[PDB]
Amino acid sequence: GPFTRRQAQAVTTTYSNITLEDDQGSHFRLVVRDTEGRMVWRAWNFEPDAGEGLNRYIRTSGIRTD
Repeated sequence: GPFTRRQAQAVTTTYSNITLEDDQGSHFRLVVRDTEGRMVWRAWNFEPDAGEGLNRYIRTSGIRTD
């Protein structure tokens, strides 16, 4: 479902197309960008299943190795 500040870092360490913004402590959202860095999808942290939408972008491919 949702993630943590630590988890976020790990997913963004993996996918540099992700970005941690709107940081207010525990209130923040990850901005999924494309290869260029265009905003494709930004999802919060405290969302019951934030990972649901994020993983749909990821599709176990991501912009990592691609």
